[PDB]
Amino acid sequence: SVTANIENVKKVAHHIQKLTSIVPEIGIICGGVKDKITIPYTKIPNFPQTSGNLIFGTLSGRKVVVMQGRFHMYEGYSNDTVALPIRVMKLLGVKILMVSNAAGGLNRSLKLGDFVILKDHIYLPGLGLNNILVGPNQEAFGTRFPALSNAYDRDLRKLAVQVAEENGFGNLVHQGVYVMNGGPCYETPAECTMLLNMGCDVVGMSTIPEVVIARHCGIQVFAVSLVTNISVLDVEGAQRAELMQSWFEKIIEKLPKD
Amino acid sequence: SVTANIENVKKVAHHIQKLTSIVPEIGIICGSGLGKLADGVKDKITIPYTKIPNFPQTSVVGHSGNLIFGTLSGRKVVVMQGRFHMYEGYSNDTVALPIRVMKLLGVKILMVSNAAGGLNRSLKLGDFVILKDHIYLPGLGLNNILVGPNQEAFGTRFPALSNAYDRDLRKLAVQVAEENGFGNLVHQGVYVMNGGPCYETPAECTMLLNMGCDVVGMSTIPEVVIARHCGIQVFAVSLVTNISVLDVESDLKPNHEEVLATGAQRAELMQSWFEKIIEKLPKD
Amino acid sequence: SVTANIENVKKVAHHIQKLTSIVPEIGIICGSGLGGVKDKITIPYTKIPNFPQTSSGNLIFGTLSGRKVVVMQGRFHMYEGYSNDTVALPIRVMKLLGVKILMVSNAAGGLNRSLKLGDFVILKDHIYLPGLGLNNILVGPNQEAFGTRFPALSNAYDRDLRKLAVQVAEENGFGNLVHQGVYVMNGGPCYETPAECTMLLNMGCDVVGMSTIPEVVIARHCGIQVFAVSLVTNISVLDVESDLKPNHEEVLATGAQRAELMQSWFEKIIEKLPKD
Ligand SMILES: Nc1nc2c(ncn2[C@@H]2O[C@H](CO)[C@@H](O)[C@H]2O)c(=O)[nH]1
Ligand SMILES: Nc1nc2c(ncn2[C@@H]2O[C@H](CO)[C@@H](O)[C@H]2O)c(=O)[nH]1
Repeated sequence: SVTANIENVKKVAHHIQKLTSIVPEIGIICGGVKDKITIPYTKIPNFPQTSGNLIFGTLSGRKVVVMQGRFHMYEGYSNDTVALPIRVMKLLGVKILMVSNAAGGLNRSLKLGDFVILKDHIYLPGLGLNNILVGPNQEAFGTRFPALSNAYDRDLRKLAVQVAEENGFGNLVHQGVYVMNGGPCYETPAECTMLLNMGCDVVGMSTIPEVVIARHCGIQVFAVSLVTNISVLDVEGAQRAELMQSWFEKIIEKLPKD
Repeated sequence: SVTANIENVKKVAHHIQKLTSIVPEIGIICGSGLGKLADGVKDKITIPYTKIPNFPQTSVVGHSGNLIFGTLSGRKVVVMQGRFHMYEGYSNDTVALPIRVMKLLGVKILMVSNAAGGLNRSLKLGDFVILKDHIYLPGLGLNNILVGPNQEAFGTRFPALSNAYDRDLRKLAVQVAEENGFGNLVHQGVYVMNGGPCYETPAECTMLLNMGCDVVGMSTIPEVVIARHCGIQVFAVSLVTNISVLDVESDLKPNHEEVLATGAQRAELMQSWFEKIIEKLPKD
Repeated sequence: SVTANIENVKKVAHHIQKLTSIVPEIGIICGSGLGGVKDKITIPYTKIPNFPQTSSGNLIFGTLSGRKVVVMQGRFHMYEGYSNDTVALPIRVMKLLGVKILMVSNAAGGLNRSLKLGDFVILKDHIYLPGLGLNNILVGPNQEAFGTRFPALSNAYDRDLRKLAVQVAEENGFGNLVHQGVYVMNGGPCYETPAECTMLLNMGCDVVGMSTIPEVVIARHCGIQVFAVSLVTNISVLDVESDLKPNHEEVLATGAQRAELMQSWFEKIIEKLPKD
């Protein structure tokens, strides 16, 4: 709807900056914060509309902005719509984006409730000409052809694992390749088999577009899938929510800080 | 086009119900090989798409597709004569609307045929590949027919495609084929949709075959998705209208004429098969 | 964007034919490694009504290796947001202008592990990921004046042109740089992730790029013979642990470094094309 260029994103971010003094260093999109300011999307002009909230505050002694209310491609949201919040985070000061999502577990060693830290992704829609970055490149935010090298910051993944390991739930944590199915259908057994064989570990309908935008504008990304279902290969969340929440809090606690 | 939402679909459904007393229990999407089936419907009421306000318009070189009501083996059917292929540029709503209309009309089972290239090397020209599953390549991209606000009136936001190709219908179809002595023509496999309208390159065919795809076509899955989304049971058969070329060195090439020819040649048998499956469908 | 139908294409072709009497038999789409034509007129896209606009881009007519050529300087990439019609029109204009053979280069990532930087990979086939996923440039009403509703893509990359290309490279001392392979299109504009590259490699892809296939599909649709070469402007990184990453500036540098060789090759290829 509203082109996610520097002028429009600057407008939304400037507005939000009147609504709050909190300069978030960490962006959090969830698939508890202290001294919080809850800004409903409805309150934000030219900001995408789900009802969703942008929660600012402090988490493990860090300034965070939480996105409550997500914009999925399968809902029909445009590239710009989905990009805009992430680029706003950029202008607001977000240096690190932490994302959780629900995913089907393709990898046969995954179990319900497992955490699969994304170490890489296969952006099926992206490969198929539905990349969120298709269209004029917004040069203010990033380069025309972003590399997705170390897209899922290895250091953040290392830290997340350590945090999980140190807190006794290291057994739950895997790292894997997330493949995006544009959705909104769940994957057929044939699709899951194909996806597994493509070297995919978990499959979901979200996240990648945000990650691409985040990486495009230089926001480090941390992303974890919660395996909320085990993919069926042949045709013949609430639980782990507070664990994952605790995990995100603890990781943030140990995030480096300027 | 017009949104395949409940209001518009009701309008269309109601328009249709003014034009026929036939409450279809079975919807049939005339793909390759079914042209003759359409013609065999007893006591037809033929409703050109052009006579249905807000119904999607499609033509065969100028001639409007038709909705065909009547019976087939003693069962009330609506035959879609004229499908809306995504490669023609039809919208998700256009493709979805007729299936959702079928839902409101009383369709419980959707039978669809299509023409497909045989990726699976054991397939022969003229084989019937009952779809037991599919790989919705456009769907995996961001071109799933359900992309956009979900029409809650018709189904859930995230439909599972578990048993999309009803195993019981598949079993029945196989049994009917077996009983009638053409079981040997009958296979089951995975259909992968290539948005098209280009036939697959050999590299694409090799890739698709390695993905576990048995047949490849440009249709059907979106209809199936819409069908499943609204709880219509689906039976789908691919007619192997060509053997996919996996080798770039080959001089053989897919051409629609031969596809039509295989459809024409197998149409009688497929009609018979469908008619006989229909007669054995459970209940009434 | 104007529909790439016969009427609109004709109009464009005609306005162009006002600006030049060079009837091109060879269309060249410059990608990496291209960018010599003699007796040339440079027609900026800006001077051509309804012709797509890109940065201006030029339609260059003239003589190359004795043959009438039209060189498309300024390409239309799907990742830029260009429509099918926009990408198709110029190829269809070429067709009307008289083009028989389309020679196209591009920059691509080297997936095939035997590939080296600056290698040439003649496309012998492709995987049109956007095309499989309903983003085929031909989606929409078929333009019957140009081609059939369901084009086959067999011999899409003319085996004879490929043979000639390889022979020309061989005898001109650089056959060692020349491979043939499968090109996969990534809609882009992101470079592939390591997981994507690994998947693409495993799909049987040798090189990956964000271009070419749409034009090739349109060229084949209207019966233009196609020769296409990927310059391996970067070795795809399959390892997520690796520090190595693609870099457009390096991609550009590699292309330019090979441009002269690519030019020579294309020229010597055009040199050996059958003259009727
Ligand atoms: N993709 C693909 N579609 C086919 C093939 N054979 C028949 N078809 C179908 O039949 C028409 C083209 O012949 C299209 O509508 C396709 O859905 C094939 O080999 N590959
Ligand atoms: N998809 C893809 N395109 C590349 C690669 N290297 C060079 N290119 C091409 O060069 C430009 C970006 O470098 C795009 O237009 C691509 O088509 C690569 O590794 N992957």
